[PDB]
Amino acid sequence: DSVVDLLSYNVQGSGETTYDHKNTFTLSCDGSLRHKFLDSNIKFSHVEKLGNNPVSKGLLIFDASSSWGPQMSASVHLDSKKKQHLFVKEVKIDGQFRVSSFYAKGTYGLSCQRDPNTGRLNGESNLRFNSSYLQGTNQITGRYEDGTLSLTSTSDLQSGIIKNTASLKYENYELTLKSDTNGKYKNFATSNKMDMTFSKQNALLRSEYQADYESLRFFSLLSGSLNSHGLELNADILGTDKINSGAHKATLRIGQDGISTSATTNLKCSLLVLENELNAELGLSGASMKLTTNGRFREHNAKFSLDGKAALTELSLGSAYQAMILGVDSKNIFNFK
Repeated sequence: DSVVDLLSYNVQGSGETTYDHKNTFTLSCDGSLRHKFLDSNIKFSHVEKLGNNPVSKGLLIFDASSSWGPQMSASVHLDSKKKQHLFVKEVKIDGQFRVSSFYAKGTYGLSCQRDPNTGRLNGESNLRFNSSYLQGTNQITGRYEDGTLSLTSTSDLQSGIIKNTASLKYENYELTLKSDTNGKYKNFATSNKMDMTFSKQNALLRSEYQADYESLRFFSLLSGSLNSHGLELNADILGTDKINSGAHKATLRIGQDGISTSATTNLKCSLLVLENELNAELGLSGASMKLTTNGRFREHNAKFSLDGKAALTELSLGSAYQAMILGVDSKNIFNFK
């Protein structure tokens, strides 16, 4: 208490906390701060029925008011009760925020219904957010039924410029996930759809995606299946445009019989075409390698390929190439064992 305003204020708060031996509990926390630039109102009530009827009530009362524009407030309403034997819970949370003109509001709503006799639960979630330059909203539905879960997610991002949806299912001790995301920005028609699967031993990988930018339709395919007996993976990716087309495929098998790799790259550019084939098998009969490459431009042809076998009994590598480039006869052979 002083003649000067800024030197005068109020600061106080009661943090009451008491448990009733009756198996009932109550928590009270009051916050009130009085100052010449800001005015804070804080009050939170928390009470728990620790005897019978396991009810839980939680309420927050908060309001702070700066005397120089900014105004803030948030409310929390926690409601959980055992309706006879149906456990009913509902939560309402809302945080509201402005400064002078900037806006920021996020409202959330959660609903949960459970039947423990049947081991079944119904979870429903609502999310919405708004601001001066940002819009956010998402919904989640969770269905659990006595060991069986069915969860689904739908997300809208910045007014839906990007759309994402995730589907998950876990039944019979085997997991399956599906996940999709798609772009709606500028010239990008990007769309990725991802699914994952799981068995007692096997996990399966399928991944698709298309970029589809301007005139370029680029595609990537990945297929990965695994087991106790090594991996089998194929990566297949295509980049095709108005004229040019990047086409390469790679196949890799990890088997107890040995390793078989097959990476192939074919490129065509108007009057130029390129073809590339490597073929290596790392088996038990000596490593086998086979190569092929014939780059074709206009009429001119270059024809190359190489055979190769490396066995303990014998090593065989025979190289050959021929071409008529600029009409110049050209041929080389290298055979040696």
